[PDB]
Amino acid sequence: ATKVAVAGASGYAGGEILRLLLGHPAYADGRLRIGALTAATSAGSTLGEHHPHLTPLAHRVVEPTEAAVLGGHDAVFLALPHGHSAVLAQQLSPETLIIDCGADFRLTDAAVWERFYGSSHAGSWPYGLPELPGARDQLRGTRRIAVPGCYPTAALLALFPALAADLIEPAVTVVAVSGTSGAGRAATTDLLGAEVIGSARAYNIAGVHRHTPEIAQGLRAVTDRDVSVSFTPVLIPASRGILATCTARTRSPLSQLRAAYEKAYHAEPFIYLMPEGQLPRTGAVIGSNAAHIAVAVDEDAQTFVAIAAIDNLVKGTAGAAVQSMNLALGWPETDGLSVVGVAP
Amino acid sequence: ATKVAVAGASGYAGGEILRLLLGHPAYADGRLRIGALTAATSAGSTLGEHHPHLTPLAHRVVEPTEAAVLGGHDAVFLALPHGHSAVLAQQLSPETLIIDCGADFRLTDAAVWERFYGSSHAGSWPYGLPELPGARDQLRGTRRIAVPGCYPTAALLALFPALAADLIEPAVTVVAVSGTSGAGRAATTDLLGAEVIGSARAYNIAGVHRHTPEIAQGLRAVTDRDVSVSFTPVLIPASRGILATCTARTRSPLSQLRAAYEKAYHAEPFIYLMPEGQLPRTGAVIGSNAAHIAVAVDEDAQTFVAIAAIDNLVKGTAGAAVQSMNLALGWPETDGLSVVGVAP
Amino acid sequence: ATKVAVAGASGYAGGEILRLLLGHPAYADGRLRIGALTAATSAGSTLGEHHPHLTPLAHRVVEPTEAAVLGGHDAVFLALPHGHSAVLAQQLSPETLIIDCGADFRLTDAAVWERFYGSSHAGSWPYGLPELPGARDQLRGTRRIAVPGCYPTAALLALFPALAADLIEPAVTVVAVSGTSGAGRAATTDLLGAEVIGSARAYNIAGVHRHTPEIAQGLRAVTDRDVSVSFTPVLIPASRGILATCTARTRSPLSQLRAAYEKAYHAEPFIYLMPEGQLPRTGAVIGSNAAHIAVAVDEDAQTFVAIAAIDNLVKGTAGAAVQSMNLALGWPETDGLSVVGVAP
Amino acid sequence: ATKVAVAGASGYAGGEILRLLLGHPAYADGRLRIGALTAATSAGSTLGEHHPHLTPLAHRVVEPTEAAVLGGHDAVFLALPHGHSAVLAQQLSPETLIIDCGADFRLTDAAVWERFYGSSHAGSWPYGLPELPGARDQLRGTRRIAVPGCYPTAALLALFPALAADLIEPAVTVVAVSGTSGAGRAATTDLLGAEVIGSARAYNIAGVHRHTPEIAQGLRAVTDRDVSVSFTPVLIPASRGILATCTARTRSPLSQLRAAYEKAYHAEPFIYLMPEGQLPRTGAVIGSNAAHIAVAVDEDAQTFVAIAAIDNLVKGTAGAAVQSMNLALGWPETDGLSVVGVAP
Ligand SMILES: COc1ccc2oc(C(=O)O)nc2c1
Repeated sequence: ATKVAVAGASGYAGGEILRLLLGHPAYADGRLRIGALTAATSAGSTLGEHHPHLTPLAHRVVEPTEAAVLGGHDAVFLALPHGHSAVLAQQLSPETLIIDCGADFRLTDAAVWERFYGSSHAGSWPYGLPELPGARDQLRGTRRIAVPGCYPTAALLALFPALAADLIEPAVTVVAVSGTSGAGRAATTDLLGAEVIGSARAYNIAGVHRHTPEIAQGLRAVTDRDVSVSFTPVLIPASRGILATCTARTRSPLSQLRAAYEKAYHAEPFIYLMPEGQLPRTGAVIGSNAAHIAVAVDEDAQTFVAIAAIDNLVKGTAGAAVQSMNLALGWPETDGLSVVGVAP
Repeated sequence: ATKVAVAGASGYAGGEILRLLLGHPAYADGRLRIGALTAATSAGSTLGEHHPHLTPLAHRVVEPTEAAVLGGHDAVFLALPHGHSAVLAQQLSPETLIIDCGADFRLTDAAVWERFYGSSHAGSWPYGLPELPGARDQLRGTRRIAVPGCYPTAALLALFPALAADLIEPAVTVVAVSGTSGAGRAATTDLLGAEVIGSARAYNIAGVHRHTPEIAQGLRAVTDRDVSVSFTPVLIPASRGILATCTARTRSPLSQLRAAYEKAYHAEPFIYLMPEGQLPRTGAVIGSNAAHIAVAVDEDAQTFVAIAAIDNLVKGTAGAAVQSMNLALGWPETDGLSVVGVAP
Repeated sequence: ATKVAVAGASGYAGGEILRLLLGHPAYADGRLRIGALTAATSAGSTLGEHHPHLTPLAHRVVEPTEAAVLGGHDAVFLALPHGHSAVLAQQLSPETLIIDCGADFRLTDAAVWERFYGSSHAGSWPYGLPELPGARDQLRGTRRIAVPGCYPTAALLALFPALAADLIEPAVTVVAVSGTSGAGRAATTDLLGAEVIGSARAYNIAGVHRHTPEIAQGLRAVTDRDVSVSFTPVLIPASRGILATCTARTRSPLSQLRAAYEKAYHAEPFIYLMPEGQLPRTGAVIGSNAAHIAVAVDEDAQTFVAIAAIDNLVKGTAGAAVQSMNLALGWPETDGLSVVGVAP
Repeated sequence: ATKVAVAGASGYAGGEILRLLLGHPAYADGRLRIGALTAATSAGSTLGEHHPHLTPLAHRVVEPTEAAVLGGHDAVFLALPHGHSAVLAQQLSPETLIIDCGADFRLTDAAVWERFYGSSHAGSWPYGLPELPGARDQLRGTRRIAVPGCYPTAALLALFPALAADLIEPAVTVVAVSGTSGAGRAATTDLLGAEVIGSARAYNIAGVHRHTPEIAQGLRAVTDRDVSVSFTPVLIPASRGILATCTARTRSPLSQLRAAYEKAYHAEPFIYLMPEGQLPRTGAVIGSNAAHIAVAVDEDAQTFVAIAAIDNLVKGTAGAAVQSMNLALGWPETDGLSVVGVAP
C-alpha cells in the first residue's frame, strides 16, 4: 500500500537501498511497492546497466529526477549529493516520507553548515541513527529522515557511551580507514582501480572533512563540556567497510568503560560488543547492518581506545535509511536488516 | 521438526552453510534448528573465534566430529576433506539426510575416482545440481546428496545446454579464474595475503586438477559423444567468485546457440542469461545463489564462447548444498537463497 | 648525448617509461637527458600531480602535445597504448627515433586494421619484441619502433617456440588475466576501484578484441598454415600483471616440446623458463622486464598448455619500448631493465 | 670484496634484502658477493621455490641456520621469523658486520625490553635510522646495527622534527595502516588472502604493541620532556606499505611547523616533503626507499597532524638495512636505494 521511489538509483547508495528493499519482508508480502527509480543523467537506461547485482529489477527504466515523477509515492529515498535534496524535498507533498541520504538536513547549527558546505542551511530533520540516545523516539512515525554520514556513524557508535557516562574527555581523535564506495560512483582518477589497489592515503585532513562537525554535533548531544574532534580518514584498497579507531584522554577504569558500553547496547540488536580478546574487522560486518565494537584503555598513555567496524554502504548509509524507515512506518525496526555479514 | 547438524563448521563452507541456514525461512518459523556444529579442527572453542560474522552463533561451542555427535539429527551437513564422508555416512542412520560437500559420492565411475584421489570409490549420490536436466527429480525427497565442486558447477552451467543440443563439439577448453576462498582455510604459505595480493597464477594444469573429470562426468550426461576437457584454474586477488571462460569448436549459428540457452534456463530462477552484449562479472553474484551466463561465437576461430560467473562459496558449494536439501525436504527450492548479490 | 621526449607523459605507459628512464645507466651519466613531457589535457600542471612516485621529475611542468614541442629530440616516446599517433609521427623529422606504444604501426595488413580499428591503415614499423625470430635484427639501428600490446606480447612469448617447430597445430586458444592498468588511465565508471575490487569480468569476447589479429599476425611469421586465435581477456583485481593461459592441440611428447622452449630461450636474458613443476605468477615479475614461462601437455585432452606471466607496463609496454630503444641506439639491450620483480 | 650472508632468507624481509643487493652497484662491479642463505625449516630446497621473483639466485640452496654456515662472511643480515636472534648473534666473529632486522638490540632500557617482550635484555646496538638526529654518526664504520621496526620508522619520521623544535606536546597518537608483509611470512589462518582481502582490522591495541616503546624511545631522544605514545596499527588489504597518521597537541602556527620540517629534511635525500596541497600515499613509495611526509594544523581541535608513507619492506626494513650497511662500509648512503616508486 506504501509505494516508494528512489532518486539517485544509479548511485552506490541507491543500489544498496534497492538491494535491501528487495530483501524486505514487506516487499515479499507486497506491503511495499518499489515505484519510480530516477537518476540525474542516465534517465533512459535500464537498471541492470548500472546495478547488475539487482537482476530482479534489471528491466526497469531509469527516469528523470523531478517531482513530476516522484509524486504519488508514500516514501521517497533521496540518494543525492547535497544541494539537490533541499530543493527537491520542498517540491513533494508534506505527507510523503522523505528519507535523505544527503547531508542537506543533518546539521542543527546553521553557521556550522555554512562553514563546511558553502550553501545555506536548509534546516534539521530527525537524525537516522536509532542507537543515538533520543533519536529512536524522534523517528517513531516521523515523515522526514536525514541519514547520517558513514564515518560519523562509526565514530558515534564507538565514542558516545563512554562520553555519555562522562568517563572520557570531550576531546577525541578519530582515524578511520574506509573502502572506495564512500567516495561515490562519480569517476575520477583517484578512484580508478589501478590507483587505489596497493595504496592507502589520508585525505581532507586537519579538520576540513565535512563529517568532523557531525561527529561533534552528535557528541555534544550527550555531554555538557565543549567537544573537540580531530578527524582523519584514510582510503584503503576495499570496496566497502569502515574501521574507526577512536581515542580520548581518560582516567576511569576499564571495568567501568566496559560495563557502560554493554549497558548502552545489551538491548541494541545491531550493535555487538566483541568478546574479551576480540577486535572488530570490517570483513565481518560487510553486507549487514551491524557494528562490531571493542573498547580498551592505554594506561601508559592514559587514553581510551574504542574501535568500531561498520559497512559504509549499509549501516553507514542504506541500512540506516531502511532501519529508520521501519520506525517511520511503525514496522519492526529490524525488518529486513540482517546482522550476519558476508565473509570472507 | 527437522534438526540440522554441520560437520566441519570450522572452514569456509561450514560458515557459509550456517550463514544461509540463519537466513533460511525455516529457521525463522522454527521448522529448522541449528544443532551440533562439529569440527575435528580445534574442537573446544566458540564458533565466533572462527566465523565472526555469524554472531547469532558466536557463543556455540565446537564439539568434535563424531558419529555420536551427529546422531539424533534429521539432517547432517558434511563440509570436510575427502575420505571422511565415506567413513561417517556409514556411521549414521541411513534415514538421516546426508549432504556431503566433499568429493566422495560425486564420481559415478570407479577407476576414474581412484585415478586422481588414490582412495577407493565410496559410491554415488544424486548430483546436487538442480539445473542439470534430470538431477531435479533425483533429489525431490532424497536423503543422500553429493554437492558439486565449485569449478564444475560453473563449467557445466556454461557448457551443457549447448553440448546437450550438440551445437558444439565435445572437445571443450575451460580456463576459470577464482578467489582464494575455494582453496580452504588450511593456512599454507602460498595462500598468504601478501603473496596472493597483486598476483595471478595458474595451478594444477594439464588436466590433473580433480575437477577435470568431474566436468567430464557432467558433460557425457548430455552427449553420447566422446568428451575431452582441457581445464586450467587461475587464482586471482579476490576472496569469493568464479568466472569461467569456456570455449569449444562450433559450426552452429549464434542464434541457434542463444535460443538453446533461453530454452534451458527461461524458468531457472537462479540462472540468469546476460542481455545481448552484457557480460557476467563475479562481483554481481557474490553472496548470492546466482549464476550469470553469456554466450557468443568466434567466427574467424569457429569457436563457441561461454562465460559463467558464480559465487564459489554460495552457488558453487554451500548454496547448492542448501538448494538440494530444500528439494530434499519438499520445501520450495528458492528458500533461503537469493539472486541479489552483494555489490560493490 | 640523446634528448628524449614523451608524448602522453601523464598516463600509465608514459609514467612507467619515465620510471625506467630515471634508473637508466645512460641517464645516470648524462648520455640521456629527459626533455619534454607532454599530454593532451592538463598542460601547465606539474608531473607530480599525476605521478607522485616520480619525485625526481615532480617539478616538471607538462607541456601541450604538438609536433613543435616534440621537435629537437633525438628520441620521442608516444605514450598512447589506446590512442592513435600516426598524425604526429609524420610531422616529426624522420631522423628521430620514434617509439610508438600505441597500435597504429603494428599491423602488416590494411584490411585487418580497418575491420578492428575503423580507420585508414598507416603502415608497419618493426615490432619491438626482440625475442621473436628475426625481430631483434630489424631493430638493430632502427629509427622506427612499433611497441606490441600487453596481451599480444604474452601469448606470442608462450606459443611461438612450439608453433615455430611444428610441434602444435595453428589453432591456438589464449585466455589472459590482466590488471586494470592496461586499461589506461581514462576515468570510466567500470574502472573505479569499488567496481574492479572483488570482481572479475571477461570483456570484448569472441575475437572482437583488437589484440586477437595481432596474436594471429605474430604467430603467422613462424609457420605457413593460417592461424586461428581464440583470444579471451579478463579483468582481475590487480593494478599490474598479465598471466596468459595458451592452449593448442598437439600429438608431440612433452620432452620434445620442452626441448623447443629451452632452444628458443636459453640465451634470451628477459625470458625465464620455470623449473620442472613450477608455474609462473604475476607478482613474481611486477616491476621487472621479465617473462616467466611454463609448458605442459594435457594428454587425456591431447592439448598443449603454455603459461606466460609478465608485467603489462614493463615487458608489455615501457620495458619493451626501452628494450627496443637500447637496440635502436646500439646500447646494451638490458640497459635499464631488471629481471628481478618487486614481490610481494 | 664483501661476502654477505642472509639468515632467514626465505622470508619477506630476506627476499627484500637480496633484491636490493642485486641492484646494488657494488654487486655489479663485484665488491659485494651474496654468500650463505640460511633457512631454518627448509635447508636443501632451492631459493627459487621461496622467492620466484629473485631469478638471478633461483638456483641457490637454502642451508640450515647455523653459525658455521655464516662464519667467514664480512657481513651478516639477520632476519629471523620472530627476531630473537641475540643467541645466534653471540655465535659470530666480532669482526663481522651484523645487521639485525629483529628487535633484540633495538631498545636502550632493559626494564622496558623485559616488560614488552618478556625476555632477557641483550643490549642495544646502533639504531639503523640514519635520518634521526645524531644516529648517522653512530653508523659510519659500525659493525653492529639494529634495524628499526617498520612502524617506528614512519612514526618517528613524521613526529621527530615537531618535537625537536618543541612545537608539539610530547603526548602523541599514531594510527598506522599497513600491508600484510609486515606481519611476516608465518602461515596463520588470519593472514590468509581470503581473510585479509576485503577487510581492515586494528590489532594489538592500546600499548600492547611491541613498537609502542620503540616510538617512545626514539622520540625521547629529541626532546627533554617525557613522551607518551598511543599507537594503533591497522592491517589493510595490501602487500606492502605503511601510512602513518600522527597527531599531537599543537604549540605553534603551521608556518613554524613547516619550517621545522623543511629545515630538518631538506638535506635528506630519502625524505620527500609533499608540496602545497598534496598528501602522501603508500603507492608512490612502493619499492623505493623514500618516505613522503606532509604536515598540517587542525586549529579547531588544537592538534598537529603529520602523515608519513614508506614501503614497510624497504624503508622500514631492508632499505634502512642496506642504507646503514652503506654507511658501515663508507660507501655512498644512496647506493642501491632509489627514491622512485613502482606505481601504480
Ligand atoms: C553516503 O551518502 C551518499 C549520498 C549520495 C551518494 O551518491 C553516490 C553515488 O555513487 O552516486 N553515493 C552516495 C552516498
